[PDB]
Amino acid sequence: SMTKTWTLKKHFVGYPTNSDFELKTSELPPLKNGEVLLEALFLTVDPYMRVAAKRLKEGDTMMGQQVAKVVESKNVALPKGTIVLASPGWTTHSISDGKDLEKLLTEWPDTIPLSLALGTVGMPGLTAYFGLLEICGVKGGETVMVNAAAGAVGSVVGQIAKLKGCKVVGAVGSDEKVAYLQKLGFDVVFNYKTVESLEETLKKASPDGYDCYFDNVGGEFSNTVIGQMKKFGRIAICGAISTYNRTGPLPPGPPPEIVIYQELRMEAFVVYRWQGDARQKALKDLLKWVLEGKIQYKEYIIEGFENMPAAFMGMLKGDNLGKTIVKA
Amino acid sequence: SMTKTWTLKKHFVGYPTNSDFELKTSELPPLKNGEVLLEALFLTVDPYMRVAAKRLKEGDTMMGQQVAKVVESKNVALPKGTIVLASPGWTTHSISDGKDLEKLLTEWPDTIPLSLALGTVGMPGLTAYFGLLEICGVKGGETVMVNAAAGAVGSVVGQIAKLKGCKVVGAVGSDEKVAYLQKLGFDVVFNYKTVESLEETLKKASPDGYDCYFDNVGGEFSNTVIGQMKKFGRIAICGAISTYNRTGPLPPGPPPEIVIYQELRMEAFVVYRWQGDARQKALKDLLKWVLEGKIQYKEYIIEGFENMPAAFMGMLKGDNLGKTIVKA
Ligand SMILES: [Cl-]
Ligand SMILES: [Cl-]
Ligand SMILES: [Cl-]
Ligand SMILES: [Cl-]
Ligand SMILES: [Cl-]
Ligand SMILES: [Cl-]
Ligand SMILES: [Cl-]
Ligand SMILES: [Cl-]
Ligand SMILES: [Cl-]
Ligand SMILES: [Cl-]
Repeated sequence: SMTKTWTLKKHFVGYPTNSDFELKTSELPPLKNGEVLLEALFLTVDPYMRVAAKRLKEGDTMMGQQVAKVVESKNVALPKGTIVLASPGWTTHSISDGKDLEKLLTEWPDTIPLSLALGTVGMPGLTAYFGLLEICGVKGGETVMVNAAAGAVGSVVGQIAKLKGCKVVGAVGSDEKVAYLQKLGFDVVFNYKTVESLEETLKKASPDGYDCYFDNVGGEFSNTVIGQMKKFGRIAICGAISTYNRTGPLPPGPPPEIVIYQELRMEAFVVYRWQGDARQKALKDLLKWVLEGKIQYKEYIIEGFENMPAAFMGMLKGDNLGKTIVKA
Repeated sequence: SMTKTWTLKKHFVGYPTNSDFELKTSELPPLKNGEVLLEALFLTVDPYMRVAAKRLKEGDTMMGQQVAKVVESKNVALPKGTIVLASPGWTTHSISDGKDLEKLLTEWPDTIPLSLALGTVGMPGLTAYFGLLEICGVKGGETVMVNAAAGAVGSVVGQIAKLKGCKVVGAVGSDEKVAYLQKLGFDVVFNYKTVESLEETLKKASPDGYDCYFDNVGGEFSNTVIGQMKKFGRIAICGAISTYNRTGPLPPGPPPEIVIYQELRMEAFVVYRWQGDARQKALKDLLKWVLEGKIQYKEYIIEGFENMPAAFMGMLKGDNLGKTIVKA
């Protein structure tokens, strides 16, 4: 029994590079009672991994989630054939004792792709859902600003806000991505890389200002948004992608007189806070809404486990339209 | 009747200097029916005036609150001799229609100075009260970080926090202020100017982190504190005084990966949000606590209305121990 695994050969300095990763082949032990051998079917790459990777030692396996098939079982809860979510990292095969795994929703249809369990009806959809519904606390009627809005979190956020009856303003890094989010029914979408002035564009997009800001990117982009927040505006801090790969100091912060005069609430959050019933209800909603056509999905599938570092690097550069997913 | 008024001659570049202010003498109109003539007894200077003054046109009067006596009345609610809070700016005499004024508390004793109405039992005490009890929402048993902690706002925050059963860690700018706050019963107090490393002082002062941070200073000081916040820690953003007089770009914002990881809540506030009964219950709670000795106060009184800019500059530059009042 053999496995292939991507390790961190070297801590990243700015953007990752091929030389910071190393593929190692390895013999997997035999199964003890209560254990299963899992075969990776679909592996995800996500922005957080740029950040989570600083917590690793050189030689450690890259963290990450997958959809795996149980190929060998000594666990009666999980027979051969069973499909599960698992986070053994960037690895083709892994041994699990059962207790770190998740079967899919019972009601899960054959008419949707299994890899949605890693996207829209998985962790990024849950991030959108809870960030928007619990942290921004949108009610309906509100004007929501969402950035990295063609990203896996962003695009779900906007689609949930539309079906709660909000105006949604979305910012995007490419013109393919602009067209895509207009198909999905966002009120105003623009390419931030091409606009002459973010300030003027955001002003023309909601002259009123923004009730809510779902922030994925941070930096000077967020400083500009903060200057057009309505009084008692709410900000959900989900990520700061524009900062993860920097080589210098952080940009200036939110201009503090504006934050104070406007009495803003900013609250940061991580998806994993919500477990139990709250989480299962959220998943079931994301499933409902997908099947009703209220949330549309798109995937960028890269064939082959050899191509994972490239998938990650591509996603980080903004090269891909859809959730990046490696088939394997 | 004449008045003297301090105007903004020139917009401040970094700190103010004397030449940015101009004293003018002006004749006042006779009173119409329902109006009163106010003579200033005590005027305040406050950090926010540095920020607010950026919104003035040159020639404009400096903004600010005072304790004033009604010396001429055509208003039956406000007979000669009545003491009021008023905000005509930095002027010795002004005219009111009476509807923008505030009489002192009914139960206001002779055994305290009138000028506490501009400080501890006034705007800065209210700032502390609501920032701490509503925004930080301290319940008791929590460790509170307060900066500019021997200032008008910070010293009250610390004393209310003590009396609600919190550990209080205060940062201060002089060793006289360190001494003073230790007499007031703060748990840890230090001089942020003398300490070798802020990071390490905060780490020894609360090994377990900070539940709440009442933030008056902002900038790099705050970035260091954020690195020490407990998970789900609460920041009340009240001011950012370290930035008001700063001549360059703003310093690096708070490090987003830590904010997100710790799921921090930051909320900005202005005192004038709380009005009506809530505001009155707070003024009565503050005055009660003063009489009981649970809140001590220190004033730095400066004689003469012509000394008001120097007073302001001395306040901004950390010159003084106690609330800066001009008699006036
Ligand atoms: Cl078993
Ligand atoms: Cl099988
Ligand atoms: Cl995007
Ligand atoms: Cl963007
Ligand atoms: Cl993605
Ligand atoms: Cl009258
Ligand atoms: Cl009189
Ligand atoms: Cl300080
Ligand atoms: Cl101080
Ligand atoms: Cl003061």
